[PDB]
Amino acid sequence: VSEPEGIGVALSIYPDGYGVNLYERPSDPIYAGNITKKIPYKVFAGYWGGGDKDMICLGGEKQWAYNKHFTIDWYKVRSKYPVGWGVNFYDGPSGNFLGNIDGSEVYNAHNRVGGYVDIGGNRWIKEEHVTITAK
Repeated sequence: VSEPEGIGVALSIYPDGYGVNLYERPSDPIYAGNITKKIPYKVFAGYWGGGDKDMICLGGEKQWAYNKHFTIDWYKVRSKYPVGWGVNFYDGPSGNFLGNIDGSEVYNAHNRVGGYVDIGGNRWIKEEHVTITAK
C-alpha cells in the first residue's frame, strides 16, 4: 500500500535543541523561522536547485529547509509490473509523453503532483502504475 502523502522523511543532522532554519522562496530563501525539536518530519516537496541549493518542504510555503541539514529517507518508487513491462513517463503531471522505464530499477520520489510522481530527471509517472513506500 502506497504512502498517501509525501515523498520522504527528514531528520536533523544536529543535536536535539539545535535550531534548523525554515524559509520561504526556495530559489532565493527568505528566513521564516526556526525548528529546534528534533523528530522525524514528513517531506512534502523538493526544490531541485542542485547540490547545496537543494531544499525540502516540511509543510507549506514557509517550511522550506536545506537538504544538507537533514538525513532524508526518500520514499521509494517501484513499478507494479514485472521487469520488462513498460511504464510511461511524462514531462510533468498530465504532460507530454517522453519515454518509458522497464521496471528493473527503484527510484526516489522527487515530487508528487496531481496523481503523478517524479522519479527524478523530470520524469513523471502516473501513481496508479507504481508503489510509493517508506522503504
